[PDB]
Amino acid sequence: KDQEIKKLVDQNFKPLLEKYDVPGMAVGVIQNNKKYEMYYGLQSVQDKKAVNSSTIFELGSVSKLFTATAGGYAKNKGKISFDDTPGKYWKVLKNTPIDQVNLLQLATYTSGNLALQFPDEVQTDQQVLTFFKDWKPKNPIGEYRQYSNPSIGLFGKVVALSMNKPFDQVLEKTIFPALGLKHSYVNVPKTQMQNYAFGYNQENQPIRVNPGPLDAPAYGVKSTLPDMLSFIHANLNPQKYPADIQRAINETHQGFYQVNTMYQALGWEEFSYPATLQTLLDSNSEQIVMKPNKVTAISKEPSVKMYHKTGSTNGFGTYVVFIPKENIGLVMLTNKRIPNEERIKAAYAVLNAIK
Ligand SMILES: *[B]([O])([O])C1=[C][C]=C(C(=O)N([C])[C][C])[C]=[C]1
Ligand SMILES: [Cl-]
Repeated sequence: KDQEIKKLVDQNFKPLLEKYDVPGMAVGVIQNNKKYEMYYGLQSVQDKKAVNSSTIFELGSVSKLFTATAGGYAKNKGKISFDDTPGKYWKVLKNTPIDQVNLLQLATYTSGNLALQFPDEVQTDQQVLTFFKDWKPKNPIGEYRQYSNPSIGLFGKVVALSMNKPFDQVLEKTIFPALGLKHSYVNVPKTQMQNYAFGYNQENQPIRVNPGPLDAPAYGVKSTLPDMLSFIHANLNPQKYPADIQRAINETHQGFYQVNTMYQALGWEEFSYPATLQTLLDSNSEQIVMKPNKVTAISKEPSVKMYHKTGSTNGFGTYVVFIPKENIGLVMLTNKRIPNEERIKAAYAVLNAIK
């Protein structure tokens, strides 16, 4: 029965490579602290290099999980409080309208007036500052969730400002080593560029992520399948890790509000387990992802929970999910975007067949 792990992924994930012309895919599964690694296709079409345990993928919005873990690390260490405001750390924002939104509201996209991306005009560091200086409120603060890169991006910058280090160093020198990650980078070094996969757009043209405003805390992490399986293992068994990172992980497993059947935790999206397939798919619907939605208090606190998160760049797709009481998790990494529903459906079929 331990061999069906390899067989179940070939039935549900492998057909997606041909269906959407995906050059490479890496699917990992952890069950009872045992890791399974399945690699498909090529990380580089022109180089005919196959996807392996060293292939580096762009995590996209799954990077937000590491930003949330970084915030939980600073909160437990006393460097921040979720009730603090960004002006306390970014001094030029003090008394500005954005200084009325606390850090927890920035991390959970409830500022009331922040869209999915920065405007196209916002590029340089000065233009990022001018954006949050001129920021005016719209919806009542804390009442409307709108999935936003600027929101959690500012949250990550404040976390970095409270740790007296730039954000990329916070992850690479503190968070990643605390999680046991060996090849996770905000900036991929030259000695690892041969492992950095090419992404592929809808025309199957090789591409990689471009520099952008607050790109690192919003979508700037690149990682490998063994590292992401270690990150899942850390989320499944935080009590096995040192106290500083363990309490950081626990900070990301607490829902703060609901939107229909989705509980918004720190970075992670939380659901009552067992969850229906449509519940997980609804989290990635256009209504939940692109539009504002009024939030409600957590009424039913689920005793048995599950967590997932989709992430995408222009040429990469990502999906991670784990179930603590089943001690099972899955990671999908692809060097071409496939519909979010397809990633969730395939992982839903794999997890339910392994009890
Ligand atoms: B994500 O939720 O994986 C995500 C969506 C969009 C962006 C973005 O702003 N850009 C420009 C990259 C496509 C990042 C992450
Ligand atoms: Cl300042």
